[PDB]
Amino acid sequence: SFSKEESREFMAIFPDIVRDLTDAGRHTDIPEVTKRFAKVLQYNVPTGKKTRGLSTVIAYKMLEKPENLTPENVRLAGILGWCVELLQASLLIMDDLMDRSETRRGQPCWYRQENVGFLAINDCLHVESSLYSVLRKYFSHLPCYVPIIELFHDVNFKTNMGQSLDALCMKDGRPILSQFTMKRYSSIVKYKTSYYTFQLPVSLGMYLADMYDPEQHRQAKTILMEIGEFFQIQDDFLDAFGDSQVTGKVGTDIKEGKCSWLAVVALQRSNPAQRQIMEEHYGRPEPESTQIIKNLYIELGLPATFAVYEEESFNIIRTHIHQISKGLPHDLFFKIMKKIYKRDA
Amino acid sequence: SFSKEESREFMAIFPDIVRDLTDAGRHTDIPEVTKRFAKVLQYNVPTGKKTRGLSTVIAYKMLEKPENLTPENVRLAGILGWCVELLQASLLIMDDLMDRSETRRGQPCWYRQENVGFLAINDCLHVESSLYSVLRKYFSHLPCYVPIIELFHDVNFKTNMGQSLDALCMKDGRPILSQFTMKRYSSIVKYKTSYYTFQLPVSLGMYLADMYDPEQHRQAKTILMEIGEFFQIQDDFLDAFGDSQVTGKVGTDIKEGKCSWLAVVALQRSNPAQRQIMEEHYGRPEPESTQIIKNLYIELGLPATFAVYEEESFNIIRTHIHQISKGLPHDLFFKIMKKIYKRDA
Ligand SMILES: O=P(O)(O)C(O)(Cn1ccnc1)P(=O)(O)O
Ligand SMILES: O=P(O)(O)C(O)(Cn1ccnc1)P(=O)(O)O
Ligand SMILES: C=C(C)CCOP(=O)(O)OP(=O)(O)O
Ligand SMILES: C=C(C)CCOP(=O)(O)OP(=O)(O)O
Ligand SMILES: [Mg+2]
Ligand SMILES: [Mg+2]
Ligand SMILES: [Mg+2]
Ligand SMILES: [Mg+2]
Ligand SMILES: [Mg+2]
Ligand SMILES: [Mg+2]
Repeated sequence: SFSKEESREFMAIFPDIVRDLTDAGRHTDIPEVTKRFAKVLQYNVPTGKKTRGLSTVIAYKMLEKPENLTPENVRLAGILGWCVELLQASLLIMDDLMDRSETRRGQPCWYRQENVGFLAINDCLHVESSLYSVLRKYFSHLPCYVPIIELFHDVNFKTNMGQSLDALCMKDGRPILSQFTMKRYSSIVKYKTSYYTFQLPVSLGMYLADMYDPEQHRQAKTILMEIGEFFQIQDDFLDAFGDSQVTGKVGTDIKEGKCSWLAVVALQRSNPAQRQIMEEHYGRPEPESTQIIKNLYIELGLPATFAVYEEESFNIIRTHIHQISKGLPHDLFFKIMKKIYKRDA
Repeated sequence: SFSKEESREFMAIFPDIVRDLTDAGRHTDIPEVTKRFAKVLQYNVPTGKKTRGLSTVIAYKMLEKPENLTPENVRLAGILGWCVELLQASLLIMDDLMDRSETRRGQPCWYRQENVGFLAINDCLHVESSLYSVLRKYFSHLPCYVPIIELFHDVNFKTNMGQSLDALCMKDGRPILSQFTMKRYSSIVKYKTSYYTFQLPVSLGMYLADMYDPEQHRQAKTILMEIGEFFQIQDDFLDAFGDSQVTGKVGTDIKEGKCSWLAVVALQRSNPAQRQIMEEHYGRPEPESTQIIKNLYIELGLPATFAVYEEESFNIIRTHIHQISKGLPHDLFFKIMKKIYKRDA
């Protein structure tokens, strides 16, 4: 899975989605806006790695009865995966505005383009609303239609709650370091990342396979939230220690005063002098201050701590998969974990 | 219609909407965020005129069979009206960021308030998503559920297209005055205002009354698009000439270079010297340029021009209402026009 041919099949759907949203004989009185929206979609939607959309297809293929897999049902699963990518695209447009970011996917953040600015808020809302038009076109005659619409709206609401908890790291221009606990961290990640990134693809595949039992969705959730916590911890590590040419994004968490995994572990490990460095220099726009924090992270050994976590967490999650209900395919969870951890074994 | 008793009935539902979204035994691990969202709702949702929500109820009462007007079905119509008010609240949060506005509904705009700022961007999305949670709680077992959610999806998408066309007034910091025609103006207002403000309340009332005839919906739409353009022309007059203590908002259209009705009519009426004033001073950040344009609008007699237009258009719209058939109650459309004609807020 996550093969070159699966990517080919998935990518082939995107031009049809753009046609559905911008050139299907609708809104023929406002071609200026529809032609612009095609450019919004081209810049912002297909420019990532598509792990969430591809995972929606893989989940469906592993949950559906083999006999029921047809080219037509697999294409439906691919359309659902593009609906997840429309949600991702929307969330990153708004996130980059909120985080004052420079680059995304190796190009300027959308809001930084000429004649965009705060119009990016509208483009964010427009890209998310688009997915419900796609759902109506392709799924309106199936039993899974309403549960899928409701899952997208509920996951959006949850993601908004997580984005708000993430944003509340700062008050009056200074970080609330005494509240930067691992408990707070885990709550932020659950809501701002794990539901939409990991739960949504798998629950979509379950619904398209006519699996409505809330206990099956809950058994999946326990594993998927553990994978999501690693995924966001890795993101946080790379914000400070990654190469922006490889990640496609310039880090901002130290300047923005975020309750990142690095900040939480730094506060756990700091002696009183190091805690005073955090108090003085964390969450400041001055470049000296951001470099002083990075130097503290190096002094505290946080890169080795992250490398240990990447190894240990893989093995803990693999053990937990073994304990999932016999009713769910254990190999779906192993495949997701292997892709996220960039391991074949 | 728009009576004290109808207002009391409608406001009585608001505390239950807040409870539904923030205190219904959900998300009990993140009370910081749920308590803050209760404040977001309190500030941003209920302090406007509530004409859209009240119109949803009036439409339902005038479309349903009298024998079916139970406490419970009238309450459902009020809940649908609050869902339109949630959509409105979401749009205004974003709009005030995009328009760089100072006040809304008599208070500083949400994004300007202490420790809000760019958090207002997530709050806008969160308020929008919340209306679908309310629809799910109350409507999910009723035949109107899918038509209602599909209508909200479609109206959202159309509103985003209008907000985009509205924003394309300026390119590289100068207004595209050669393109400020009445044809452009009518297209902008149809999409950014008329669908969500007038079509949505009346179509919701129809759906709750189990009225699905595509031809009845189309005849209501035709008149409601005329009403929406009239209403937006009034809004544009208030931006330049309203009393901000009565309207609750300080105008920005001249500074933001908007294709307002006043700008379109100023370009139609201007001599060559007056056109050069528009070219030089429209859509500038400098207070002195905006005052030059306001003074041009005064000298052109745009207040009296608006007054004559509003009276002429009220009479044309009422002539068109008299021509409505398809079993639609003329008095619903007359009551909407009576409520807005000659408004100062
Ligand atoms: O660090 P963030 O949460 O802002 C991020 O991971 C985006 N995001 C937003 C919600 N969940 C994740 P990115 O580093 O891509 O800017
Ligand atoms: O003039 P706008 O369109 O920005 C406005 O009417 C808001 N709006 C946004 C879309 N439709 C209407 P407001 O004057 O309330 O700021
Ligand atoms: C939740 C996080 C870490 C946001 C970035 O997600 P990805 O790294 O999957 O981004 P794209 O491939 O879509 O660019
Ligand atoms: C579409 C428009 C003109 C936006 C403002 O609507 P209202 O003037 O109805 O504002 P509130 O009563 O909701 O504050
Ligand atoms: Mg970010
Ligand atoms: Mg962020
Ligand atoms: Mg990050
Ligand atoms: Mg505005
Ligand atoms: Mg506006
Ligand atoms: Mg206005």
